[PDB]
This record gives sequence, C-alpha cells and structure tokens, in this order.
Amino acid sequence: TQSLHYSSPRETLTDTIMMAKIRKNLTFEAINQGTGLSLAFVTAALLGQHPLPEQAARVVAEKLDLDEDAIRLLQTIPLRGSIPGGVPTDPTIYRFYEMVQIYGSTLKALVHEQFGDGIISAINFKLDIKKVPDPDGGERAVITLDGKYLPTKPF
Amino acid sequence: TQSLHYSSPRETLTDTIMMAKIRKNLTFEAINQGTGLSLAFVTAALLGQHPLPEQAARVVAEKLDLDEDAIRLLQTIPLRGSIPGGVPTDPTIYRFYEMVQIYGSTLKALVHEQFGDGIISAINFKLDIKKVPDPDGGERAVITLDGKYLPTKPF
Amino acid sequence: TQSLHYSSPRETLTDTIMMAKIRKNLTFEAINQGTGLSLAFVTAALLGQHPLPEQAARVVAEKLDLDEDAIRLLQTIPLRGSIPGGVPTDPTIYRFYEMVQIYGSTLKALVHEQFGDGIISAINFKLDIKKVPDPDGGERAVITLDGKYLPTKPF
Amino acid sequence: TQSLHYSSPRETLTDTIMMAKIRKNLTFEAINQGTGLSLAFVTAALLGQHPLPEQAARVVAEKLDLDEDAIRLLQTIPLRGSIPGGVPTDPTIYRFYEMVQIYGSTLKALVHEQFGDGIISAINFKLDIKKVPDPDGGERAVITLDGKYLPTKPF
Amino acid sequence: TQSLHYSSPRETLTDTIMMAKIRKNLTFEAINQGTGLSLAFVTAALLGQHPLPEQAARVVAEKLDLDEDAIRLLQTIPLRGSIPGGVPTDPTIYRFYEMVQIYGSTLKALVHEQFGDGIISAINFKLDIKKVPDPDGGERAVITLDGKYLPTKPF
Amino acid sequence: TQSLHYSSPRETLTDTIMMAKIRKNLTFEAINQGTGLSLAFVTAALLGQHPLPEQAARVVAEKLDLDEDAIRLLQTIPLRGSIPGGVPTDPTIYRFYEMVQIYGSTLKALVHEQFGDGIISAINFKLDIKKVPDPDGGERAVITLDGKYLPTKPF
Amino acid sequence: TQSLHYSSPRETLTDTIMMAKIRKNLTFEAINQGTGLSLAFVTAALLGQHPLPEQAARVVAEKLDLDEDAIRLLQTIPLRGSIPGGVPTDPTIYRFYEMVQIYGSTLKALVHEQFGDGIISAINFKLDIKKVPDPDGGERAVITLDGKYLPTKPF
Amino acid sequence: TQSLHYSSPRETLTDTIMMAKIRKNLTFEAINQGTGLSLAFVTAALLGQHPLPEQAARVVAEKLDLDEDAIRLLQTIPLRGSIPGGVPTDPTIYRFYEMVQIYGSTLKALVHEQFGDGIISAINFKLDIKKVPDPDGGERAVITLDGKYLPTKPF
Amino acid sequence: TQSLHYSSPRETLTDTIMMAKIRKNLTFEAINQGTGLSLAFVTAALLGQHPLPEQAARVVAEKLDLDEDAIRLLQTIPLRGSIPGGVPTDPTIYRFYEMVQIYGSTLKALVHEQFGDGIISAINFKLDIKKVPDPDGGERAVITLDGKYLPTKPF
Amino acid sequence: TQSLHYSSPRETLTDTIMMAKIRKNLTFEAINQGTGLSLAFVTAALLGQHPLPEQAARVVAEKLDLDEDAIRLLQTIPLRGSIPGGVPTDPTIYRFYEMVQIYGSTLKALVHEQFGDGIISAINFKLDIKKVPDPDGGERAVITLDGKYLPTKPF
Repeated sequence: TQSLHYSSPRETLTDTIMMAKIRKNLTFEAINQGTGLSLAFVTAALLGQHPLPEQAARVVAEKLDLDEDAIRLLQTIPLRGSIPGGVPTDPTIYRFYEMVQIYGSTLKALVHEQFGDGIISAINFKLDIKKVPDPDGGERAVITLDGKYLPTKPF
Repeated sequence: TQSLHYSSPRETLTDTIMMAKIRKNLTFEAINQGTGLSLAFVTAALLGQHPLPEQAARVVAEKLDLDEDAIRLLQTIPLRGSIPGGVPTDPTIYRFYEMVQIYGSTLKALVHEQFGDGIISAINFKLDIKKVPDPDGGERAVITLDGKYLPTKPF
Repeated sequence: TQSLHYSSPRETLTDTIMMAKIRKNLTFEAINQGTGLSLAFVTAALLGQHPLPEQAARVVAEKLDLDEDAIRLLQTIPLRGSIPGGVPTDPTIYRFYEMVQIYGSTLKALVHEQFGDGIISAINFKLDIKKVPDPDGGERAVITLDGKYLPTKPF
Repeated sequence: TQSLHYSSPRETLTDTIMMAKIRKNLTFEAINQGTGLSLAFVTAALLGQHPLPEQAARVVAEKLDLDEDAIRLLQTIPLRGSIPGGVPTDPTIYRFYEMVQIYGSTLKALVHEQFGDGIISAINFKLDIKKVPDPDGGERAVITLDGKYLPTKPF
Repeated sequence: TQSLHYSSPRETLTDTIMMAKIRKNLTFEAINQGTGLSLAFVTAALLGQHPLPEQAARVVAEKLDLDEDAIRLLQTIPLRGSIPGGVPTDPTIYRFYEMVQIYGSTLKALVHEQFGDGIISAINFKLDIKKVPDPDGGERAVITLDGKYLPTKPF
Repeated sequence: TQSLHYSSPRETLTDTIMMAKIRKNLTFEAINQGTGLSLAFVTAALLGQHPLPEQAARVVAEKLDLDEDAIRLLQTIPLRGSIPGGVPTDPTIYRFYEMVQIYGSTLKALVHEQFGDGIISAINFKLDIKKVPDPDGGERAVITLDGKYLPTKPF
Repeated sequence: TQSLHYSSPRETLTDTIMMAKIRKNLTFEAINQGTGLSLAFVTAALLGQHPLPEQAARVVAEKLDLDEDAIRLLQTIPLRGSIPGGVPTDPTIYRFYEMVQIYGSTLKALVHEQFGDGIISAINFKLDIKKVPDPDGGERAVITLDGKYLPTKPF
Repeated sequence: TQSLHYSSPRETLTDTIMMAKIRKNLTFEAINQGTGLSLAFVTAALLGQHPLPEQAARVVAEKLDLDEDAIRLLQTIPLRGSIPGGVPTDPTIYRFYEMVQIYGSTLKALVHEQFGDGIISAINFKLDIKKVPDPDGGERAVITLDGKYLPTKPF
Repeated sequence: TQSLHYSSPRETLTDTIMMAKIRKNLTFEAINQGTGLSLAFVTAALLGQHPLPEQAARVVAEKLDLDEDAIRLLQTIPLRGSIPGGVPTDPTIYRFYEMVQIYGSTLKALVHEQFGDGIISAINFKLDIKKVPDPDGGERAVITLDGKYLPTKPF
Repeated sequence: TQSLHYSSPRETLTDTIMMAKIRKNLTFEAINQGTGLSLAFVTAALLGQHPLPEQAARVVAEKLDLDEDAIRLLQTIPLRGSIPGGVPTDPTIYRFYEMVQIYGSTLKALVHEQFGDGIISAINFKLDIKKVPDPDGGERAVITLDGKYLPTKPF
C-alpha cells in the first residue's frame, strides 16, 4: 500500500469528489452503499483521511465518475489531519474541539482511574455517530469514541 | 450563582483537592458517592470546569476536608478550559485531541447530512466513559458524546 | 443539503460575486431585494458564511449573472470563519474584535448574573446593524447581537 | 488621572474584589447601586478594564471593604484586555468571539455600504445587555454595540 | 463606494501598479502629480491600503496605463494591513515596528497624562514624512503621526 | 555603565516607581523637573526602557523615595521591549501598533524614494508628543518620530 | 494509581530531586541501583515523566532523602511533556527534535511500506541509549526507539 | 555541488517522484536497488531532504522516468525540513514527535551523564528502521539513531 | 532607486536565477567575477536580499542569460528577510540561528560593557566568510560580523 | 558532570550574580581575571549558558561573594537558550537576530559552495567580539563566529 507525506494531491482529489457529490446531489450514505465498510470510515476516506481498499475505492469511483488515477490515489495512505492549523473556526467542528478543551483533564483522570497509566488509542479505534430523539423535543447526536486501552508499564 | 472570569482561584482549589485526594488515596468514584450526580460532571467540577450545586459541594468537601471558603468556591461558575494553550502534549489527553483533528471534517459532513445546518451542542451535552473488555484480550474505552442538535436557519 | 469542510470553493464564488457586484456597482441592499431574508444573513451568505435556500439563491444569482454551478454552491453549507488566522488587522473588523477583547469578561459575568450558568448561543442567533444619527453631528452604528440563552446544568 | 501600562496590580485588585463579592454573595447589580453609572461600565471597571471616577470608586469600595490603596487603584486607567492570549477557551466568552469570527466580513461590508470608508469606534462606544423572553419558550440576551462612525477621508 | 473583505484582488492590482511604476521608472511623487491629495495618502492607496476618489484614480491610472477594471478597483475600500503576519522582517519596516515596541508604554502613559483616558485615533489621522539635513552631515527623517484624541468616558 | 539581559528586575523597579507615583498622585511632568532631560526619554526610563545618568536618577529618586539599590538599578541598561509578546491588546497602545500595520509599506516605499536604500534608525532617534487643538473642535496628538537615515551600500 | 492533570506539583518534586542529586553529586545510574528497572525509564520518572512503582520509589527516595509526601507523589501519573512550549532551544535536546523534523516524512514512508497503515506506538514503547566508540576516535550515542506497530484497518 | 535555499522546486520534484512511484506501484526498496546507498538515506533524498550523488540519481531516475532537469535537481542540496510548521498532525509522524516531547529531558540528562557537556550530532549521524517480531504477537519497529558525540569545552 | 514592499516578484526572479545557475552548473564565485563587489553582497542580492548597481546586474545577467525585465528587477530594493516565518528548520541555517539564541545575552552584555548603550548595526555592516584549516584536522568557517556602534544617548 | 533540564535555578543564580556585579560596579572583564578562560565563554557561563570548571567558578565566586551552593550550581550544565520565546525585542540583541534573518540563505549558499553539504557547527565553535576604530569616525564591533565544518555524507 502506497502512502503520501504531503496533503495537496489528496486535497485535489477530495475537491474533485465533493464537486461531483454536489453536482449529482448525492449523500455519503448513498455513496457508501455496497462498499462493505462503515459510513464513518468511508466518509473520512473520501474527505482525505484514510485509504480505501481497492474494491471499495472502485465502488465509490463508479458513483462519482472518478478515473483510474483517482482510484489509485484513493488507495494511498494520506498525510492525515482535517483541520488546517489545528484550531477550527467552523462552529460545527469547533464544538467537538471544545468538548476536548473542557473535558480533556477529566478524560485523563478517569482513564487513569478506570484503566491505569497509559492511553486510549486513536488508532485501534472506531468512531460512529447516531441520531436519537430528544425527549424534550428535537434531536440529539450521540457520538461514540471506542479506543483500545494501551498501558504504560515500567521497562 | 457567582462566577469567575479568571482561572487561578479554581486552579488553587483544584490543587488543594488533588493533594488531599492523593494524601487520602481516594478515587473520583469514591469522592462522588452521594452527590447524586454523574462521575464525569463531578470530576470535571473538582478539576475546575464546572460549578457544583451546594449539596454536592458539601458531599465532596467532607471527603476531602474542604473548608467553607473552598465550598463557596466550588459553587462558582469557573472560567472554563482544561488545556493551557489549547494544544496538549500529554499523550492521554492528546489522543482525544487527535481524534478531533482527524475526524473533525467527517463529524461536520455527517452532522450536516443527518441533521442539517447547525451544530451539535457542547453545552446541552453529556459525556460518559465506560470500560468494556476487548475480545482479543485487554480493555477498551467507550466514550459517549451526546449533544443536542441546534439548527442554523435563515433570519 | 450539501456541505463543505474546506473554504476554497466558497472563496472562489465569493470572489466571483464581489467582482460582479463591483462591475455592476451594486449594493448588498439591492442584491437582497426579493429574497425575503435579512440583509445581514444574505450578505454573510454571499461572503461565504451561510447557505441560501434555493429561492434566495436564484434571486441573488439573477442580479449577479451567476450560473447553475454557482447557484448549487450558494446552497451548500460552508466551512465558516471570515477572518483568516482568527486575528484581523483591518481596522474596521478589528474594532469589533477589540469590543470582545475588552468586554469579554464583562459579558461573561453579566450573562451568569442575569441568566445563569451557560452561554448565549451564536447559532440560535440573529445579528443586525442599524444606522442612527449622533446628536453631536455625525452617525452611530447600533449593532444588535441577539442569542438564545442555553443553560449548563449538572448531569 | 493616573494610568498603568501593565496589568498585574489591577489583576490583584480584581481578585480581591471578586473574593469579597463571592464571600458576601453580592451581585454586580447590587454593587452598582448609587454609583451613578451603568452596570456594564462599572462591571467592566471592577473586572479591571476601566477606571472609576473617585466617588463611584468609594461607593463600591464601601460595599466590598476595600481600603484607600484599592480605592486609589480603582481610579487608575488600566492596561486593557480581558482575554489573556486573545483567544478565549471559556465557552461563554468564546460565543461572542465566534460571532465576530463568523460575521466579521459582513460587518465590514455593511459598515462601508451604510456609512462609508472608516470604522465603527470601540472607544466612542457603549455596550449593554438585556434579557428578553423567547416566544418559543426560554430566554434570549440582546447585546447592543453602539459605536460612533469615524470616517476615513483622503488627506 | 464599494469594499472588499479579502486582499487578493487588491494585492494583484498593487502588483500591476508596482510593475508599471518600475518599468516606467516613475516616483510616487511624479505619479501623485495632479491628484490634489497628499503623497503619503496616495502612496498608501497605490500600495493597497486606501480607496482613491475617482478623479485621483483616473489621474494615477493615466500615468501607469491602467484600464477601467483597475480604475474601478482602485476606488474600492480594501481589507487593510500592509505587513503579512503582523511582524515584519524587512529592516526598514521593522525599525518603525521597533519604535512602538520600545515606546508603546511611554506613549500610553503620556497620552493619559496629557489628554486623559481614551486613544489617539488611527482613523481620524494623518501621516507624513519629511527629509531634513543632519547637522553632522547626512539626513534625518521626521515622521509625524497626527491623530484625534477620543476620550473614554464613563457611561 | 551596567546592563541587564532580562527584564524582571526592572519590571519590579518600574512597579515600585508606579506605586509611589500613584500614592503621591504625581505626574511624569512633575517627576521630570530638574532632570535636564526630555519628558519622553525619562518617562521611558521610569517605565524601564532606558538607563538614566546618575544625577537624573537621583533627582527622580528623591521625588519617589527610592533607595540606593533602585538608584543603581535606574542607571542600568535594560532588556528593552514594552509590549509583552509584541502584540498589544490595550486600545491606546494598539492604535500606534495599527499605524505601523497600515502604513508600514508606505513608510518603506517613501523612505527608499526620498532617502534611498537603507533604514530610518530607531536608535539615532528622538520621539516626542505634542498636544495641539483641533480646528473642528477637540484635541489632537502630534507624535514626532525623528530618526537618522542609514544607507545600505554595496560592499 | 493516582494521576495529576497539571504539572506544577510534579515540577516541584523534580526540582527537589535535582537539587538533592546535584548536592550529593550522584549519577542517575547510582540512584537507579536496586530498582530493577531500566535507567531510561527511572530517569524519565525522576524528571517527572513517569510514575514509579512503590518499591522503586522508596529505593530512589532513600538515596535522595525524600520524605513520604514525595514518595507518594513520585508514584502518581504525571501530566507528561518535557519541553515547555514544544520547541526546544537547548542544543542537546534540539538535535533530537531536528532528527524528527528532517526524517519525519521518511519514517512515515518506511513505516507504511514495511508495516502498513497505522503507527509505531509511543506508548507500547521502550527507549535506551548506548555509548559506543567511534573508530575515528571519539564516541557515539546509539539511541534505540522500539515501538509496537498498531495497524489502521478499515471498519 | 549545487544547493537551494527554498523548498518549492524540490517539493515539485518530490511530487513528480511520488506520482510516478504510485503510478508504477513501486516500493522505495525497489527504487533503491543498485544505488549503492542505504534505504533511509535514499528515501529521504527522494522526499526532498538530501542530495543524491550523480550515479545514484540516475539509477532512481531510470526507474521513475525522470528527465535530466530532474536528475540535476536530485543532486542539489535542499532546504531541509519535512514537517511544514514544525508540528505534525499526521499520527504516524506525530508519534516520533511525541517520543522527543516526552523523553527530551531524559535524553539530555543521560547524554551529559554518559558523554559529558555537548551534543549528540544530527549531522554526523545515521538513521535506520528495522522490523522485528513481538514475542507477545504482532510486530515492532526498532529505529536506531546513531550520532557522534560533540563535546562543549571551555574556550 | 525603485523598491518593493512584497517579496513574490523577487522570489520568482531568485528562482529564475537559481534554475539557470543549476542548469549551467555555475558557482557564485564565478557569477561574481567582474562585479567589483564582495561575494557575500552579490550572493545575497542574487538570493533576493539586496539591489545590485546596474553594472553588476548586467554582468551577472550575462552569465545567467537574464532578460532586461530581470535586469531591471535586480536593481530594485527588495522586501528583505531570507527565512520564511523567521524560524529555520534547515540545519545549516539553524546553526547560525542557534549561535544567536545561545550567545544573544552575552553579545548584549559585552557590547554595553565595551561600547556603551546602543547597538551594533546590521545596516552599517559587512559580512564575510572564510574557510580555514582546523589544526586538529578538517576545516573551519570563520564568519565575520562587522557592524558600526550606534550609541543610545539621553535626549 | 551534573546537568539540568530546566532553567529556573540557573536563572536565579544568574540574577544573584548580576545583582552582585551591579552592587560592586564590576565589569565582566574584571570578574574574568584569573580564570584562564576567554571573556566570551565566562560571560556566557555567568549569564547561565555554560558550566564553569571548578577553578574558574571559585575565582569568579570570590569576586561576587557567592556561597558554596552557588559555586556548585555554576559548575552544572544548563538548559541553554538566552532569548525567552526565541524572538528578541531588545534592539541590541535583535540586530544580531536580524543579521541571520537577512543573510541566512547567503550563509547557507556559501557554506555549501565553499565546504560542501553539511553544517558549520555551533558546538565545536568559538565566539569573540573585538572593538575596532571606524576610519570614518566612531567605533565598530567585529564579531567572529568560528565553527567546525561537519559534512553530510550519503549513507
């Protein structure tokens, strides 16, 4: 599997992908049909944050009219990071940034209390988002972060 | 309810609290017994990120030997933010920072797709962390971020 | 409704829009005639900070000679943020930045005093700017920031 | 009237003031009674962003048990700025920071359209906040930014 | 009068202007002939920091062979700021930056002593530079900053 | 003459000086009587940006009740810089910062036109501020920057 | 095991430890005797980057004359990060920082080629340093970074 | 031997090289066959961080279809630095960044203990990565940093 | 003599110069033959940091096949600074950056001790570099920084 | 030989040294009498940038009335760097900073031309400053930076 150490070719691809998605008026859920992969993972890959396996890459390429150069690029491991400069201004992204700003030390404390010294991994890791009703009317998003605990032991 | 626009008084209190917790070899779970509140909310308050209502404030104060000045301060709305400078270096906190760097654009894309224009709130919001076994051996943390959808609509 | 996680497409559109606006010597008030929406909301949309509903997108498109790709793009939720880098140097924008720098702690203190723990929303939110004569000669701008109170409550 | 070019003494005073306010459980509204000044201005001065005239100073000092050294310092013109580092993390302050991030270019555009070249002043300027009921239930804050237009003219 | 909230189109015009000036080997003094306006103001406009009134724009355009699109853009209010990133590295500009770094606190102090609370305006403001002989041989520059005093008054 | 490469001892002295000035309700003008030096230079020195010659140092020390350690320290060359972090938030200081942000390129351009390649010195340099009436009512500050031209020549 | 979300108490212990070590003229090798742990791990713990298990803590405390408050603190999980601000100026540290700046893209590329998508872990991880003779005379340091490969797999 | 003080032309070459590598689905190991150089050095050079000697340059160029301008450019000493901004967000690169953030002070301390005052060179220096099995299953990367000790001595 | 307040046209010229130097395999020493100017000055000008007198411009242009527009631009005063962002990552440049980081305070201390208050000029200034043998084997660079002392005196 | 990974103890020692030097009105040259070491090295050590051999430490200690704990600390290897935050504001230090900003790329270009790939060392390195008459009146400083060339060789 190929990889890239800089983001501009993948950003170009992502732009090609989004213009096609917008022009065709598609959703990510529809684009993900028949990929054999979860919506969060594929969306992230279309947005330039993951490689797709070859067959998944071809499925989405069929729906967005991507050529073979794009299909190859879609298979490459990218230089990751979806917030240029690290600090988001977009309110939608910023709210998630803010959750970590506020609860970061709480997360550290409760990880060390319930698991021990070490980390919750962001690589052995799955993310999903679910829409649920709010009892007081309206709707809520429940975002689940599921990471493996990796301990820090004396060596 | 009182509030502060600067962080040093709560930081001083948080340090008082942590030294006591360490001296008495207590856990956050133990300190939270009887508050009638969630562990994540009360831990966050002890770490300077929330005000406690007075009953919960007195409950934690007894466990930690906190005086009436400390109890008053625990009831004040703080200046929130748990990562000085915004960018963490501690690996445990960084992993959660990293999840947002990588999946931020995905989180935005799918919120907009499944909800609409707007945000998932970081204020009308609940967080909890659960430990579950990994089938392959070891442990996993499942962190739930649960926020109200707030639409952006024209005016 | 489509969305974008990067700003370059809307930036290009915004530049197309401003060049047309300047060539035709139009005002934002005249471009907004017929949209059934507030001047500030539609101006911000033209400047790449909001999506327009299709009716309003077509109305402004006619005045500016915008094609169908441009009309589709005007309807996409953008990656928001109108000050590159966060810190403005333009004096006009900087004065509003300075108002928050100076009165930020005061706004916090009084929000918590008069409403309680929580925030004044920037999403459930309206802005408008009004021109009124100054008695001493000259003119004043009255800018109204109108946001919903959202409480922070224990969980 | 005296002035200071560094903030720490005034920071110390502000801390003294807030600890007495919390200890006595006072509101800013109560503290401001009989000062002859607006709540926003006096709150800002207590929080270290403005001098108070001598008599207003003595009035608040009586209520907060401040001595003559504090009364003298309350009258000094401070080094202004209430967000250390300029970028707030506290959600309540951040929301107002965000309004300028999002609507900054719109504010510039409509100022130039409706007034002309120049600025809306942050000095010949008044701020206030009102609490108004929301028709759909709940409460809203209406913050008014009232600034003199200062034109830029060719010299 | 039109305005822009982003600098790139104006930056492009400024480059066109500077390439014309270098090609024809003009001085700003010679370009300014017949504008009826001050050299510092018109120079700043050419370098992208001010609009020109139409007559002055046509005068300088004739000398630099600018077309109607340029003349029109030269009349637009720009996004101001002449130092990308705020901190200059060019020694000539840096010296002026350094004067403010060193004397900033003195300026504040003497403003409040001699005028009172408030600012010296950077908008109701004129700048000029004069060359005068140094008695010991060589030359001095006398740069004059002439701004309106705007008081801060309790409200 | 002695020098310091770090600022904390002068900052402490400057604080002592200011607390005495505020306590005695002195002006800088009164403090400067009989120093044989200009107000801007001595004010800068009091604010920790310059050394004073021994006798000027003693003249100001008599007025502010400084001992012989302060008098010795007043004669030391400091680590200069009066804006911590370089970017001011205080509106009074910021306006002078903003003059350089806006007119920086103009100053460079006119310096090279009228003098040639090189710089206007910030060292072989004098500053002064004057208060003059505004014919349209009110008052203006005229700040004079008087620097020696230092050419850049091929070597 | 206890943990701290802020560095100040551990920084104080580290200072105590370093002053003892310097005063007694001890080496990290001599302090590590009888811990049963690697020199690099225990050194990092003494410098505030890891907790020690109790036995090791008591062993090193005996050699440094640390009391029980310190032995308890030495067992707590710290807020990790040994370079304030992230960017080192000290030449010895900077060279290691430099290796990553230069070879960072190479490490990425070869990790993805030889292992696949994912990371080399900084947690399931051992470091050691060895001194070896340079044949040309002089000495070399062979620093070994030994981390678990954690794959990124599509989900 | 030629050199460049800016990175863009080398970044363009690097993009050309990567696009050919991805197109032909080559590995760095395959590309490196017959260069007479180690994998880490040649990979670094291909990625813009090192010059290649002429014959090695021609060997890789034959495999990637690079012309003579590319071959000349491959032989130039570049402006080194592989992480724009210095701080990586890509998890693979960040992990190596993190090892230095956490073990920085430890590396310094043990260099001075085992070698003395001075540095471990990043120039008289060799890097290599090795894949080894993990006893508990899976795989480990062993990265070797091999640098010359350069002493600091009184002069 | 003409000047530029932005670097892009000069950066383009520098690139044209370097692509020709690499294509023709020239040295700076060779390009400089017959300018009657020091190697350090002309190299800096070729790299965009100085104007050349017309004669030198035409001499170097002949060797690099530069047209008249290039010759004209080589004579313009540039916006100076050779390290984008101020902090170099390239190791060759960084070592010189590091010398100032380490010896900055010593340089200040000894300048004031041996000369007095004021500066060593970076404008009335010459730089040169000499290759000399190291007695212990190898070579040393002796870089000479030759600047005029400009006093700071009380005014 | 002891070392430290943080600067505060050495900063305190340096303050003690400077306060003694000022009180006794000593020069660095006088403090350095009898060390056997160059003025530049010993001045840097006193300012916290190098360790002294015990003999030199005790010599300078006798002149400054330093106790035994200070003598011990003076022999420790420090965490080096003499400009907090890396970017100087003090004009005297900034001029040296500026020389590297302007001539950085030229130094790189000529190092590679005259030596080859690699660096000029900042560690195998000597610094000195000489006062020289200016032929046209006044004084000059000649700062000599003398470093070992370290080659970068393909491996």
